[PDB]
Amino acid sequence: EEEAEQNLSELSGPWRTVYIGSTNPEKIQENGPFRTYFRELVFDDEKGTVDFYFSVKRDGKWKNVHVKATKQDDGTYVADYEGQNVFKIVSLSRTHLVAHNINVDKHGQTTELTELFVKLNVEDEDLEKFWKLTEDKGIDKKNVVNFLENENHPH
Amino acid sequence: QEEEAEQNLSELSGPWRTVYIGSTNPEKIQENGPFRTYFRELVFDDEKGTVDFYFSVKRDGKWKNVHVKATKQDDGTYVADYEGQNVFKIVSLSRTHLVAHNINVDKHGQTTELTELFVKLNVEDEDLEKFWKLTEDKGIDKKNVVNFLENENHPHPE
Ligand SMILES: Nc1cccc2cc3ccccc3cc12
Ligand SMILES: Nc1cccc2cc3ccccc3cc12
Repeated sequence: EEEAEQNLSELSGPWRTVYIGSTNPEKIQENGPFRTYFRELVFDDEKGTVDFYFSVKRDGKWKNVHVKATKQDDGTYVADYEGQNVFKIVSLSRTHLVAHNINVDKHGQTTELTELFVKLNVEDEDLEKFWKLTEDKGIDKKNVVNFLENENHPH
Repeated sequence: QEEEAEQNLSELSGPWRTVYIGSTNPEKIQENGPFRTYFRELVFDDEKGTVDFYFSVKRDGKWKNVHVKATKQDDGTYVADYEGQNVFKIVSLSRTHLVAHNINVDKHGQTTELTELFVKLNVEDEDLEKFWKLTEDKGIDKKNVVNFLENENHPHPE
């Protein structure tokens, strides 16, 4: 029985959107800028940043977007995306993230959003079991597809 | 022989995702292949001894949502019809992962063995409650909350 040492950087990896609520429904409706499907998050303790990778449909077309947020002394984060954003992590653990975001768009309109995100955790022992079974069946490693990275890098 | 196994898999039902799929015949999982399956949901029924698979596959340049029902055998394996006949076994299973072995025989008698690793997206009640309270605190109407786990309009992996 063992578990990796808890580190903020250990939280980095594939994350998925569960729910997003908005004070302004138009922001999360079809073609809304905040109807975001998360792919990956990267936390950097040293730099005090969080890199967001997500997908959003715009003009009937899916787009991959990257946003870097920077931490402030008070602990909140600021990011530039469809206006200015100040977001706050309300709850965070190895498997979930609950956040509150305040957005002020290019017209001075303020929208507040809430979101619940979950992390996809792949444990070492499970990967080992998969590879052993795969080698037992005489399957060459080049004949294995990584579906998770495909989902993390869509088009 | 061996003795019966107490089967309580019902609680493992929910959203699941494909991590890796291996195959003895690469054609079956290459792009446009029948087993290049992106899982979405699994539902286990301990009373009927079945498992419902819900996944997406791209065929001839078009995305398809597929539903397959598998039935458990006395042997402990499950059988299901999909692009031929399939007999699969759960080699390792927990609240977070599933490692399985599947044997498929297509319409031409060709045998293909596949291995797979799937992961569950677990949403805890404690975290859901935190989200709902926060959402209520900010005066957001339940109608103004979008569910991204079970949504029709989603990005394409390829
Ligand atoms: N700061 C941000 C930048 C880009 C997208 C965001 C999407 C969010 C969704 C729910 C809650 C907070 C969010 C913050 C975001
Ligand atoms: N029963 C099934 C139906 C449809 C696709 C499957 C893809 C699989 C991939 C690896 C291991 C087992 C699998 C079973 C499958």
